Amino acid sequence: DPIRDLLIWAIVQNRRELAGIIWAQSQDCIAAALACSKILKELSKEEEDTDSSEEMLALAEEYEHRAIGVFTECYRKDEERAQKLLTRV
Amino acid sequence: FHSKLQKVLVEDPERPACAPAAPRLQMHHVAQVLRELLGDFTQPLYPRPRHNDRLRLLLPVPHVKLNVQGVSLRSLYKRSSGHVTFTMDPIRDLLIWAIVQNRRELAGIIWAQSQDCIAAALACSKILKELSKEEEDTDSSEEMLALAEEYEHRAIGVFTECYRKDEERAQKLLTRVSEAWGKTTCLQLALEAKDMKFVSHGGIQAFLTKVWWGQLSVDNGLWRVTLCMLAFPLLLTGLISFREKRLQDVGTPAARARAFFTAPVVVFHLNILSYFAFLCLFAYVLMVDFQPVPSWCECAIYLWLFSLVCEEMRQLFYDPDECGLMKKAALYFSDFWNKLDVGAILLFVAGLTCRLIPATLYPGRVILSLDFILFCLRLMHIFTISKTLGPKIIIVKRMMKDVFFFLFLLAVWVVSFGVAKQAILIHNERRVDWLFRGAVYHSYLTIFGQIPGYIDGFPEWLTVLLLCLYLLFTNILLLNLLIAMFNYTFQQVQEHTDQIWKFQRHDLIEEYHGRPAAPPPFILLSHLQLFIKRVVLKTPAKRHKQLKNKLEKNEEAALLSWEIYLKENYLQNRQFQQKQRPEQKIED
Amino acid sequence: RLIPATLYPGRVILSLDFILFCLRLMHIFTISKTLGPKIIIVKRMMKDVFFFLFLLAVWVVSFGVAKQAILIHNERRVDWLFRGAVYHSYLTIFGQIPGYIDGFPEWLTVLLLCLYLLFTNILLLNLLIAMFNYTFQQVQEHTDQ
Ligand SMILES: [Ca+2]
Repeated sequence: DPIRDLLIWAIVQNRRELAGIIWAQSQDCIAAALACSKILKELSKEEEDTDSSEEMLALAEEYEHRAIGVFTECYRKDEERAQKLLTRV
Repeated sequence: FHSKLQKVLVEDPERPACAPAAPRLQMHHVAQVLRELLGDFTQPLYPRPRHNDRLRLLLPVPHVKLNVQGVSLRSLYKRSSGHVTFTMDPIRDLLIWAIVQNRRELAGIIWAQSQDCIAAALACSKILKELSKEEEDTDSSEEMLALAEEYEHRAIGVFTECYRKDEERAQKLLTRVSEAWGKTTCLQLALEAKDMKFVSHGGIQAFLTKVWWGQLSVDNGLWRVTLCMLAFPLLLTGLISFREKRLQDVGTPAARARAFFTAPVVVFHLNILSYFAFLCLFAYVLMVDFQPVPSWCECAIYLWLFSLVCEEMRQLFYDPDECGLMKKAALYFSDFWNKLDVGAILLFVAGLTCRLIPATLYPGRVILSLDFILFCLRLMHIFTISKTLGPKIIIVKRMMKDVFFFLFLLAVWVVSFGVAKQAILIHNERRVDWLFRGAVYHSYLTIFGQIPGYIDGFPEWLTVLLLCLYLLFTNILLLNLLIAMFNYTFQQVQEHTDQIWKFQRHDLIEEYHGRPAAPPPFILLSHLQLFIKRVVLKTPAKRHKQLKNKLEKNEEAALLSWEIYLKENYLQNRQFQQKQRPEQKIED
Repeated sequence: RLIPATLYPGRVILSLDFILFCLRLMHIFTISKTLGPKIIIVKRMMKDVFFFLFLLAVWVVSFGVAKQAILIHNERRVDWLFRGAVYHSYLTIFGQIPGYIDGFPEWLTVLLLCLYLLFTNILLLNLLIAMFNYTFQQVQEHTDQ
């Protein structure tokens, strides 16, 4: 599938628009955002050390905001399948 | 600034030139008004003597026929000394003129076309912070401090854009001498500007990390360098390898030893070793060798004590300049640590003299024992190395410097303990008071709480209940002061104690780096090389150990054009951000 | 203990291992609703002051040596057998100086021993509140995370 790997390609490249633009049509709604957040936080903790680390940490925790938003709207509806969602393989 | 100019013009005028006080505006007056705002910098563009003679150019002087006074090139005089078209460069001095005058626009307007991109901003920041700390005291000090730290923001911005491109020349940038700014390697001037954010901009971390390790690359751990240095042939085994071994530069074990010993980190752990070893040796020689005659252990402890005296000796001559020996050395030694440095030697000398005096044969040992506590202070004074304990050690340094007067408050207040408890019995001012108990001085307390009741076999308990309650009150009035003074600088320190850490690290290393690589066991070679060489010269002229480099003309121009180009890149980006904040939107 | 040289010291050595298990005692007790988050807080603070631990321990080494500077050391002597200086068990100087054999200057340096203890409260107890007071905001609601 293209989108799952294109998010991986775009996230390590550190932009605003492209990541969300690609995600807007992601088949895997929840796990891709979590994977992008993890990769991006690791890149934060590796090495930039000035002028970018805090901004792209804010972008990471924005991906956590957005994962919380999608989990909110999937807990709006269909609670049963909502809890079985949390074992996505 | 204008008041300072009037003062400097009235400090060194002459009588006949102009009546009230106005002989001329020369390099002298600007030179002093700068030297009161700087340290060891250079005097610009015309020293006094014959090669660049500006001595008597305030009265008529003899003409060419003597060829010794004036210009000695033109035989005509036109009531003027001439006109040099370009002094050195206009912008560097026009920033200096504008900054002391306290405006927003003009300083940046002039800087936008500065040839010297980085050093001029640092110099302006330093001068402006000194003017802040001198005297305005209301309505301006904080605003122009904000302007100063804005110049630090802007220096960080230009350093950002020069670390965007050409990393190699970017790190070699940080030794900018310019041959016109009082070189300062572009860092001594920077560190004199006190660098709130400047000393933590990434590239400077790489810089101070690669200069902290001389001939010592990556893949070395804090726990693993101790094994490398302690186990001496072990470095040649399959342990951590260096670029010398990687490039096969280790052709001789002697070469390996020379490369290792000259590493800066080696001398630090060496003085960590030798100082505690000398403390243990002092204990050993006090403990057994209580012989006034010079014995083996007596001379052994004399050796390293004399070596430490020689090191503090050398630091004391290096402290002042070539002319003022007493003044600035005493100014630096007015600090409590340096005063204790003097005291550690003076008390030892006094104790030795007292011990040689038959009156105090026995008290001499007790007096000499007290000097060890001073060395205990150096123990945690020098231990600014640990990654997590080190910043806390800077914190304890500053807090004890702050509560240096709470120390005396506590000590003087306690004087009302022994006197208050001893008010029951009659004093002995001209009596047999001394010999076994009297009241104060040093050793035989048996009232530690162990009152000697062994001879024994509504009212009376509560004032001695209130002795311990008054101790609880001591916890009230005094332990409160500790947390109180700590809780004034309690915010965002965990992340911004790194700035203070790096700053005292560099301040310490700037003068502690000029220490020989020869270990104390092998200090006799350096002694025979330099200490007997001293006497033939009035002033020691050894090569000064610094990280500065001499710049050639072609590399100077090739760099300077590059900083100018990246400065243009920074300026256009700057405009892009000045579009962004909503203030421009609202006035638009 | 099986070695005949340390038949008796083996029991003393084995007794020390119990303190390590004492650590697991409060390491595993992360269950209580209100004490549990505070136990995570104590876990992180002790992990942080793991080096203050060694600072405090090494600094104290200047207590017994400083008090014992009056008398001559015994490095190759009969030093051990009943008192010598350091290791484990027979302290009778808990403040109970054995004066039972007994029957302007001299009080204040041993006044300053307790004053120096107050100074220990100065240099060191400050570190506790100091390191705690760096993560002191909005924890009560965000220590749940
Ligand atoms: Ca001092």
